Amino acid sequence: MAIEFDIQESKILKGVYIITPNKFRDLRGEIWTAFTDEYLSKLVPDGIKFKHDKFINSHFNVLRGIHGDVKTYKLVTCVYGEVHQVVVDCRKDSPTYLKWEKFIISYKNQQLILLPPNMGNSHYVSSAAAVYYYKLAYEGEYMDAPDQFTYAWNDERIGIDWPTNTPILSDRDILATK
Amino acid sequence: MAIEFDIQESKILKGVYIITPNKFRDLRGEIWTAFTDEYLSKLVPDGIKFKHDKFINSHFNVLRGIHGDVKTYKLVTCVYGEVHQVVVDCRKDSPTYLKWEKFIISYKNQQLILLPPNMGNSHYVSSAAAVYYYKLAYEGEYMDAPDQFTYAWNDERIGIDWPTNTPILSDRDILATKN
Ligand SMILES: Nc1nc2c(ncn2[C@@H]2O[C@H](COP(=O)(O)OP(=O)(O)O)[C@@H](O)[C@H]2O)c(=O)[nH]1
Ligand SMILES: Nc1nc2c(ncn2[C@@H]2O[C@H](COP(=O)(O)OP(=O)(O)O)[C@@H](O)[C@H]2O)c(=O)[nH]1
Ligand code: NA
Repeated sequence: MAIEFDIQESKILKGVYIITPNKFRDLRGEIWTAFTDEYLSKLVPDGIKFKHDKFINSHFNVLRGIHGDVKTYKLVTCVYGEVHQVVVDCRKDSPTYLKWEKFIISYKNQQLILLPPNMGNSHYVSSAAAVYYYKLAYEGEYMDAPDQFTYAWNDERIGIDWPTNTPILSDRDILATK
Repeated sequence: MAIEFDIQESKILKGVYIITPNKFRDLRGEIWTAFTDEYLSKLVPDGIKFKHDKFINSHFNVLRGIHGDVKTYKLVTCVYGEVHQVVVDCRKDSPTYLKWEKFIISYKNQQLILLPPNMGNSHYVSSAAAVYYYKLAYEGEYMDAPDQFTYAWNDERIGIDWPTNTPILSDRDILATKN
């Protein structure tokens, strides 16, 4: 069995890609490739490389977002449990500014979503716990919270269908709701 | 909170590094960085880039190994559950050829292990289930199972301390024990 990626662009959000890796399944579990440069480099303009891997461990009913920055391409997935992954178009000059798309990523939908910069990254944890993996590609220093923009998870102008009105939020994600 | 790494070289096997990231902890859980080019690329010779990310989900009692190849640098960890990660020195020219070191890796002990080429990689799943993450750095094409070596998980010459006599194995990891 060889390493394969099914790739298609979102039908809702221009420049968002849905990457589906194949998996080797046996008695022991599964092996899969989330990323090679060879297959997924072309999703990102010349010079810009994926150079940064993060794991985010969250409990049930946690919502992180909506976070973006001006320079970071993100490849996001859930490698344990289940997240309602939601991308918002936060490009103010996009014909789909503040449109959104949900990807419910779990054991039975192992997708990686590619966000270009100026997009809203968010996830809600619908499992008991979830491990969120994401690769970042940017030039220069990491955009930490102070260099990032924030929209409210429940911003009326976005209207994301979340499975709860009452998520567990950081102070940053609460401040965005005022 | 700045992204940070504690980097230490094994006391047992020259060229094996133990990487410990810091974690942001809050009401929601934890955020941590497993890898940046800026901090970890200097572990690998100039030229060779980490360019391949893999995930292995395994049941309790699964043992995968001992697998290596002549060109692949690996950065390995467990991002859910718990594994006995065992590194073996399989460099026939090293004075610790067939010496081994164990790391029991979990959220509570988040070590990433850097393996140079010609080293034996293995892990056993001690938890209900485990997600094993590993970055590969290599020149050119992936070394698949035909381009790999395999040492028997229980090879007498290594004598690894495993928490079981009867792990769940692949055909090739079973062959190793009889061949
Ligand atoms: N789809 C996919 N299959 C893989 C990958 N890596 C290995 N395989 C397949 O899984 C099978 C077992 O590979 P092996 O290297 O023996 O696995 P291990 O025993 O878990 O280290 C072989 O057919 C491989 O071709 C991967 O990243 N993606
Ligand atoms: N140690 C460490 N801290 C981080 C990392 N990423 C973010 N942080 C810190 O965690 C906190 C929350 O960051 P934020 O981007 O709002 O996280 P989010 O709400 O999960 O998207 C801030 O204090 C960051 O500095 C990391 O990779 N390692
Ligand atoms: Na034993």
